[PDB]
Amino acid sequence: VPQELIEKIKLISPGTELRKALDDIINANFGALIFLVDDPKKYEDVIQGGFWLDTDFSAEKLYELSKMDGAIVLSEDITKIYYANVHLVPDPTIPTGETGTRHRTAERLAKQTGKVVIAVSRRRNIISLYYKNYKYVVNQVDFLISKVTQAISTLEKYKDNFNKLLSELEVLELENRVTLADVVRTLAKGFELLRIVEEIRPYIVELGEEGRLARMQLRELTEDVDDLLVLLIMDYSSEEVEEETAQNILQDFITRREPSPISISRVLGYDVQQAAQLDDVLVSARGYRLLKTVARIPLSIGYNVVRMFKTLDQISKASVEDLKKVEGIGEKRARAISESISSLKHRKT
Amino acid sequence: VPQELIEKIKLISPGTELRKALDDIINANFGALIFLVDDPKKYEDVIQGGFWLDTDFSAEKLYELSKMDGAIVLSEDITKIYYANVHLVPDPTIPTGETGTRHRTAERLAKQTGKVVIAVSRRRNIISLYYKNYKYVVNQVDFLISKVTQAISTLEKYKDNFNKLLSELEVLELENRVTLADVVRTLAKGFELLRIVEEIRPYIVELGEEGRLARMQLRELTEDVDDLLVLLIMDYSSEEVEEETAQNILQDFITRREPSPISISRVLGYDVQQAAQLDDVLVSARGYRLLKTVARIPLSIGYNVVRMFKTLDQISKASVEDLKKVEGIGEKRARAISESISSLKHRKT
Amino acid sequence: VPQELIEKIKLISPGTELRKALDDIINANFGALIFLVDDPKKYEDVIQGGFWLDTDFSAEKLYELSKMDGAIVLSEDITKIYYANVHLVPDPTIPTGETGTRHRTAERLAKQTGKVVIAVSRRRNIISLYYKNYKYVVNQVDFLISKVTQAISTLEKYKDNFNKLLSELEVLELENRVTLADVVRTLAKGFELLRIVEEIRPYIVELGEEGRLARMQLRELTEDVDDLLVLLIMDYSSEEVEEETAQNILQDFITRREPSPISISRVLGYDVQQAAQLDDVLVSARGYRLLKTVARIPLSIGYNVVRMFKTLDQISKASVEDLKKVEGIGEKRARAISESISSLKHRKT
Amino acid sequence: VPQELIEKIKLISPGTELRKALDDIINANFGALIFLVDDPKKYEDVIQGGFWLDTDFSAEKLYELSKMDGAIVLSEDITKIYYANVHLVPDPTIPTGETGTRHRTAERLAKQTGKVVIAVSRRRNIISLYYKNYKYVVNQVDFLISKVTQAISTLEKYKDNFNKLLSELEVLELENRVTLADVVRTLAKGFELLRIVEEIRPYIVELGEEGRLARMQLRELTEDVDDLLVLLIMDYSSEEVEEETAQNILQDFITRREPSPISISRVLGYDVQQAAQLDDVLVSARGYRLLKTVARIPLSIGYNVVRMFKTLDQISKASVEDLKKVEGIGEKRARAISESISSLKHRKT
Ligand SMILES: Nc1ncnc2c1ncn2[C@@H]1O[C@H](COP(=O)(O)CP(=O)(O)OP(=O)(O)O)[C@@H](O)[C@H]1O
Ligand SMILES: Nc1ncnc2c1ncn2[C@@H]1O[C@H](COP(=O)(O)CP(=O)(O)OP(=O)(O)O)[C@@H](O)[C@H]1O
Ligand SMILES: Nc1ncnc2c1ncn2[C@@H]1O[C@H](COP(=O)(O)CP(=O)(O)OP(=O)(O)O)[C@@H](O)[C@H]1O
Ligand SMILES: Nc1ncnc2c1ncn2[C@@H]1O[C@H](COP(=O)(O)CP(=O)(O)OP(=O)(O)O)[C@@H](O)[C@H]1O
Repeated sequence: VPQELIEKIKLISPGTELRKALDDIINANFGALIFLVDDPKKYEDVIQGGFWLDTDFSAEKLYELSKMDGAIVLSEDITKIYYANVHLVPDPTIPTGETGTRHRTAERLAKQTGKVVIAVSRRRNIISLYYKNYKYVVNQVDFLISKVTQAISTLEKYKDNFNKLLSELEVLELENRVTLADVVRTLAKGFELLRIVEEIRPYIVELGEEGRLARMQLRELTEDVDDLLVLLIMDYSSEEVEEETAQNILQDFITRREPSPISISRVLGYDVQQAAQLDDVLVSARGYRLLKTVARIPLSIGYNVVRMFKTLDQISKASVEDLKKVEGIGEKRARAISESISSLKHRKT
Repeated sequence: VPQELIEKIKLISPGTELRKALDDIINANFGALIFLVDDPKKYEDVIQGGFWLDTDFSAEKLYELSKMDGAIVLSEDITKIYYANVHLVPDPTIPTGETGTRHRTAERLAKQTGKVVIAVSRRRNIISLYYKNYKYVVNQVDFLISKVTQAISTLEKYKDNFNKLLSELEVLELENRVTLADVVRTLAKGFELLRIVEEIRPYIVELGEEGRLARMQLRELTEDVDDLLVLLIMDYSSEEVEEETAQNILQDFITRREPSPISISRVLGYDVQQAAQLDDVLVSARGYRLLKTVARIPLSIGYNVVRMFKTLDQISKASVEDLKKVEGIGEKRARAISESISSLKHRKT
Repeated sequence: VPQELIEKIKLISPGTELRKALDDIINANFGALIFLVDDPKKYEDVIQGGFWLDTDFSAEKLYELSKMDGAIVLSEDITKIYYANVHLVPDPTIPTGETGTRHRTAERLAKQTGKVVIAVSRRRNIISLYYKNYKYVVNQVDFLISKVTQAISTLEKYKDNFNKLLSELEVLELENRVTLADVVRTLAKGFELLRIVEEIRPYIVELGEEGRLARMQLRELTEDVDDLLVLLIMDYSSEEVEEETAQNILQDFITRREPSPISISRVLGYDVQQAAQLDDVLVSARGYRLLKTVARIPLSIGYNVVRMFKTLDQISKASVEDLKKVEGIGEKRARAISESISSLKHRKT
Repeated sequence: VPQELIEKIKLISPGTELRKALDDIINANFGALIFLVDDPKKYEDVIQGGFWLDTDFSAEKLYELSKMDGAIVLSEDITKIYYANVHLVPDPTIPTGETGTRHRTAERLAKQTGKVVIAVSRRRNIISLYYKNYKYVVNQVDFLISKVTQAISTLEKYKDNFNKLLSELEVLELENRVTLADVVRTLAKGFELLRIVEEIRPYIVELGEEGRLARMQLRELTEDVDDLLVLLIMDYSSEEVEEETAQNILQDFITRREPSPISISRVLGYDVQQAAQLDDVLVSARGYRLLKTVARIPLSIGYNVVRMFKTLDQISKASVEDLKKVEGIGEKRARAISESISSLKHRKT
């Protein structure tokens, strides 16, 4: 969904004066045919008849002008109403896949001029927007809120299961009993959770102002999940990896690649073939996840701690004095790490 | 609900071009009478008048043809529109339980020809589908989403209570203090939970594309519940039972048998008569549930471990060396079992 | 809301053939005036004109007969349609508080004859039922489901807070650090929770078949709450009390009395005046709640255990041998009590 | 939103007889123009024609009078209907921003007379209320319930995250490992949570009777949150602060100031500039939060305990005898504090 088109779609999104008028028009069962031009002078040949207005835009004006037949002509920035009641005459040899004169006209004209054309039928309560060769249908808020509410509910359940997986893995991590299965399983649920988010984003966008609460709900459900998955990947990849690499793996099981168990493990540097094999692969976390998240050690200095101790299991045994021997951590960070890890082990075991 | 009928119902399910047209037709308060034929030549005697079209199907075409009186005739695969505006003349001595000419015609014709006949009244917003001797009413998405959302909410609350029961039983299992009451109670809630799922499945099906999120929500709520109940049954049945047997018991308190306390215990091999008696019946888990779920030991090799130690209580005491004496578990699986059980006992006690 | 009236209301509740017809009638904006008689012969003087039918009832018939003006006459059991298109002529000197001829007629006739009269206006989508001197408005399912869904959500939040209170009190109970404030607070939330349930019950009833899922949701949210509050009251009342007494106290803060802190404590046998005073009142549970709920000791034998040890704190210290000295508990129940209490103390402390 | 206006808005809020009539009027697509006067004699010059009624108000009467053209005139207390079918003639030189004669009339008249004028269009289902120079649009319950339900869902997710933050901080507080980051983070989420509540309050108000359940849901979600944040602020401010001061800080990140990390810490008496700096700032709670909340020690006497021991870490080490040396706490309060803190440390560590 190209961003040029996305700019256009915000023109008719909930919260704009234009959408308020369109909403009223829909509610009244007037139709609508709106041509978004910037230099009205130049479209002289596709505009016939009607009334030259050159007046300031407003929702009420647009509404009232919609009671008349034919099309209305607006400035691209929706600040001026140029014409009402016009007959729009695009080239009829232009191919169109639309039904009925209103939408065939709108599609042809949008392709011929590269401008925006908005079309609303009298009966159907749907806003179709034609721009160049695109066509985007904009839904009513009723419909959007319902799909978004379903999705957020869906997200909740993924998040719960992700939290269960994660706290289970936490026990295993502190006890150095982690298998590749435990990691891959946790990652997969995280990946799926963020995917759902990706899938619903266009709806959130289509909701405009009306999607303020949904945006907040998403953010609460997912805020630290990206960072968390990136740290898991860093901690359990077969060979070490920079933040940026891991960050790109995350980026990908969310978009280009589907996250199957075998897929994730292979991408993690493990040569595996079958499901049942993952339970037999033992792995130890380098310790980045707890160092950043719990010990609040910058991932900057994290590497230093890892390169000295290699794994979280070692780090958990290090004395303050031992830990202090690392560069990037002094007296304060030493106690932060040992007390963090010591506290977690005594509480989750 | 026969599967032949089920195939037919997906023809008009959300996501098909046909349903999109039907939806628009409903919204416009046109009626509809649609005859799904494959060899139009052969129904010459039940089709009079109207227009021979033989044109490619589309939702917009079907919509427009619906503005006219009478019936429309489609190919069974919904790729061709054969007729519009026809008078359909089925045998009127065929018994019908329908009201008004449209639905009496549809029922009679569907029985006479064994084909599909779709009928939509102008006022009522409901799709009736007649096929042979069946009649299936298809609901609007509005109505389906509401019932499904209620059911998922219902499921949530069953799942919570099931989780509470289960984690309570977990304590009891690790401490070898389990009574038949604790088991039967846990099982019953699981059974009821899966039943609700069974009850709502037709609605999920009727939702078609529009039920993608509900499917995902169900799966998250229930994924490992079947396996879990099967393992409980295996662990607490009076005499030992194969996976397949237990799997069939589960299959049944979900469908053919209602899961009362006494019922479940009797089916579990315990000769009991009264409720209050179950609290006095002491039972010990063989250990399959934790061996598979937590120790990630294949149920294959599980039996071997059980047959040697008889119960989870024994298994929890076995040394690695002891455990290693079992066939099917080596050095890795030994530590997996003892560390698993050791970890759970120290955390839940 | 008298039960005679309640029987009548189920006549038009979701799931009945009558309601299905009424629903369709509402959707069509026909009006309706329905007179529920058993001996049509005897109402000769309040029924003029129209058509004598004496036909079997059905929803479709009732619908079709509703297209005509005037009233329809049914048998009380809704098995026969006696008249259609009649003019109903009740005594006009009977006082009525209704507007417009349809509802004035319905109210007067219902009072004059003590029978049921159903009235539906063409515009408004509401079912009014007159019977004797009663008038009950029945709402659409749309409206009911929304209020019930709000209430269940409300209930959820009360239940969560009740669970938090309760598990907090559990810690305090095991450590013998309970004050009257802790008890009263817990009880109050329980009382409020069950009250909400009481408040919504008429809506659940009005929902008929359509309220199956809401009934299940309520039951899951509240199943063991009554028993739990009754046990709290038994455990923390100033003087000992039978089950039945406590059961009646519960029954009352739900209905006749509003449950303020001071109120509940005074009803609990504590002479208190001010809020802040409750924190200073130390109390110890007799131990009924854990004996029944956790030790699965019948409240029958519970008393015996209490009368010997007086409090849960004592009971928690008793040896098996000590406990066995009680009548009603043998070897099995002794270990059940000591292991129960021992397990809880080690897990919640 | 001035309170004079707020009084007026409750006139047309769900639950009033007036709103019931307005609702019916909307449902019937009658328009409405209602003038709320107390001394009808004095508005002789802005009221022409129509019928002098001087009758008692009722919803049904108002409805019926709405079938006629023109305006209706009511007493300010909505107890009398004075006129119907009148032509209202306000000064037309009064500036108005409304469209169409009904709403231009209503705005002008409301400004000219300082009285209330209610206007309802035939098509649009919206109630506009003009009073003096104000204009308030009142929404349908449908619309309000949807926004409120979204907000409560939003609140839930903030509350969960706030609870997680808080219980995490609890561990840190008992172990004396708290940094300014931990405090500021917790506070911020609390602040944001109460803000959302502030944002939705007008909707709750607009819901009138129909917002009983939403009010209860809010109260359950937020009851002890204000007190909790006030105690955090008291416990972690750089210099000591009275209840009232802290209570005013809370009051402010909810309203006048946006709660950024740096903002909150600076307002907390810490001279910080950058985000990353907060993790390095070590802080110890004075102990007010646990003393009040858990030890149920009045904040009155709290200060005394603090001024002697300075921090929660000290207090946690004090003997009963030590603690008893404080004024305001005797034998009972000593054991309350040491047992409280002792219990929490053993359970959360
Ligand atoms: N080239 C054109 N220029 C200006 N206005 C046009 C136009 N083509 C159509 N319209 C306007 O759209 C009206 C008819 O378009 P239709 O395709 O029939 C939309 P509709 O009738 O509302 O859809 P419907 O099928 O859901 O009822 C015309 O009467 C006209 O006012
Ligand atoms: N044998 C038949 N063949 C073709 N079309 C038929 C038909 N019988 C009925 N129809 C179509 O259906 C129309 C009337 O059927 P009705 O039973 O009255 C449905 P309706 O009027 O929409 O239901 P309603 O009672 O909810 O208003 C006819 O006018 C016709 O166009
Ligand atoms: N005594 C009576 N006997 C039989 N039918 C009656 C009746 N009184 C009224 N009716 C039926 O009800 C119709 C008018 O009643 P109204 O009070 O106007 C209901 P309505 O018009 O649907 O309510 P509305 O104000 O919402 O529009 C009459 O035309 C008649 O068919
Ligand atoms: N000064 C005035 N005094 C009394 N009544 C007035 C009035 N001005 C308008 N009205 C009433 O309002 C009616 C027309 O007002 P409109 O602005 O057209 C509201 P509407 O038509 O319902 O809005 P709409 O644009 O959504 O359709 C008049 O016919 C009149 O009955």
